[PDB]
Amino acid sequence: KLKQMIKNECEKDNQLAARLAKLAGYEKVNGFYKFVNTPEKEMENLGGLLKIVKNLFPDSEEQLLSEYFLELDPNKKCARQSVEYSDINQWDTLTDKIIINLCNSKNSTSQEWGKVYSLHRKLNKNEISLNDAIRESGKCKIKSAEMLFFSNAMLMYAYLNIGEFGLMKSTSKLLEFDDLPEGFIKESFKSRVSMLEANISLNENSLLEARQHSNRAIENSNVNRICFFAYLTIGNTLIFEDYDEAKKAYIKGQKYAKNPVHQEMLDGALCFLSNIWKKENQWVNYNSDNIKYLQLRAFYYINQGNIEEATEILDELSSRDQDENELGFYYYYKGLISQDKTDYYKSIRYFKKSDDKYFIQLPLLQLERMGADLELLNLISI
Amino acid sequence: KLKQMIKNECEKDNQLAARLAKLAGYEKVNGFYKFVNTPEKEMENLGGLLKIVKNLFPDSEEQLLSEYFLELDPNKKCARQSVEYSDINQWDTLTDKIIINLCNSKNSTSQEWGKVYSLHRKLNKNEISLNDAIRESGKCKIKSAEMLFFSNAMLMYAYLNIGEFGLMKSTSKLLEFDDLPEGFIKESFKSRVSMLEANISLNENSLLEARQHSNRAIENSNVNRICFFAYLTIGNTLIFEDYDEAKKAYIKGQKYAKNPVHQEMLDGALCFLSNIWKKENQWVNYNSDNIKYLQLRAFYYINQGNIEEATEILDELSSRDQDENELGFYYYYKGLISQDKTDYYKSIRYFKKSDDKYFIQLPLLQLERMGADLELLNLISI
Repeated sequence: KLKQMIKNECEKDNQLAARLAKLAGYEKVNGFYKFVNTPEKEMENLGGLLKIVKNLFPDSEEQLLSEYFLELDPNKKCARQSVEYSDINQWDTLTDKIIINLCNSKNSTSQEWGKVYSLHRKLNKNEISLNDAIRESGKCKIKSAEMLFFSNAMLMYAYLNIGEFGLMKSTSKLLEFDDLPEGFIKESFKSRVSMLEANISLNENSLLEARQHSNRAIENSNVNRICFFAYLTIGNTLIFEDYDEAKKAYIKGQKYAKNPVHQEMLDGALCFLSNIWKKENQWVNYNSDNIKYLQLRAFYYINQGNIEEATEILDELSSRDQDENELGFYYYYKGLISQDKTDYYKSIRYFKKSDDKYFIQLPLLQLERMGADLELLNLISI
Repeated sequence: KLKQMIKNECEKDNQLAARLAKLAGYEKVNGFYKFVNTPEKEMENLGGLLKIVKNLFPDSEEQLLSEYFLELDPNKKCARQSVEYSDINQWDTLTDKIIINLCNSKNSTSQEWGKVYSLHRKLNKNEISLNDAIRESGKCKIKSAEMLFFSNAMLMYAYLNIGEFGLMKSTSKLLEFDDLPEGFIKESFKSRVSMLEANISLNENSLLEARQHSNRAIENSNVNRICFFAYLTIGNTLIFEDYDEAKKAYIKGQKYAKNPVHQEMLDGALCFLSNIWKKENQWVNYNSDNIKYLQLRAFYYINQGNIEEATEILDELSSRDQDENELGFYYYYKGLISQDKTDYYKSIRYFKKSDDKYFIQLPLLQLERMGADLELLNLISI
């Protein structure tokens, strides 16, 4: 039991027991041990316990909490908190198990949370239509403020998945945080919306706004996923300004990457950065046929003059299903090889079609080096 | 009563009765008369009545039919046809009355039509949110193909009002025209969606597609508003290509401009077109100081050589509340006078802020003749 494991760690270190008891709000370690040893069905709120678990077992919280959450009473608030914490961490297996428990519950609020998060997950897997999710959300007769919030906030992820940034923005304008009571759920939702708006701002080349939202997410959250994508976003906002500061933010994201997917995203960010600034690149991915990491490897080859290998990778990519943004990068690299302006023109057209107001400067800058009118280039960028 | 009015026109002219019988789809005049003598409560299908009324009393069509539609049996097909005809003509009062009659009907299909059109009108009046309309449409028990079509098509209007052209597109991908039988309803829906698709094509600056959608709408509609705006769209797409073809489209739109607003739009379009191609045409005088009329006045002065009076009009407009698009035109004309590239840059920026991918050609064309790089200018236009 997680309860006894917390006490056993604290009994071996008096200062650790005192600081963790103080973090949970206790002056005496005995009341703290009683709190953490509360039977799972009798737990009232997860917030403090989640703080203790994250402080004590940072590398094993998914497993311990995977066992702990499944013992909560599905009819009560702790289980709903558990589904939100599980989903924000992207613990999909646990999240779906908890969703089943919440749906099979006798309590209407738990059933409502289970149905809304079930719709959220079906949208994540593209197993339901967005309008079908709106209608099904209408059939749930959503009563609680939280779910009234989340049944709308969840739409932002799908709109992001289809690149409908406008409908993201409008959706976020309907989110009234004042309708939410203070506590764990409201802070979690705050971190979510902070990250979403951070990526919205970065996509519009509003760097200060993106940094604001990212920093606020870091300040309100200790969830590894949130902080990882926050430092990833900050570093992304620094790509064309300062190599050392961008790299420093990226590296700050390292301690928050807990799976190889986020690790390869971070390595890819540093690989793109060092390719951009022609710095020492330790992050070339040689064990991937992912479109983006193949693109980054071809970029590295181009910088090192290995044009045949880069052109081989790009030839393989031409038969892959690259989306329009990936095609903007793709024709940027083809232009780096060919030095033909039409490739930079096509790169620009694909960055425009993907509504990317940030990385479109890649070909533009290259057009600027080749002696293009800087005013015309500035008109193209917007 | 509309029945006797038709017979009175045909009473003394057997040839008129024969061509009206042909127009209504009857081989023999006596079938036409039996149709026209049908009591409103006994009407099953509007058939050729709409063509007859439009041909005999085009200038009273709204009034007469308003008394006629309200006497129809709400349980029958001609009532649903009537709600569509009234709404596509934008006879809002009549439309809402028919919607009340359809909702209070005892026929399941009529109730469904009344509910769907009620949601559509609530969306027109901004009395319901888009997601609320999606949900309530989920509650409307929609079974008929037509309404299954219209419940989706009506969303395209709402998405158009918020400038969400992507969702528009996706929504139009869900329309099953094959589920609609031939007849008035399918023709009307085709005109609706064709105009909407024309708006999508204009937003993406797809001129050929815009023209083809406009032609489809023309082929499926005899409503003056739809045909007028379709020909206006065609002429607008032909402005920078062929003077004679654009003018031919506008002139075709002349016969459908029955209210002074449309007529003023068309005269302004012809004047603008002659100004673009620097052809001497005589000014149609209106009693207005609206922004676009004064802008046309300054343009005509610029082309006629009266540069000082054009500067006077532009000085007058500088104190007026010019829109961002209108500011694009404004600084375009100021560029024509000043020959300063900065005026054309401001015009470009205001056309981009107003999301105008078409008339942004005005400063671009001027920058091109001043020796600007053409491909860069093409990149500015997208």
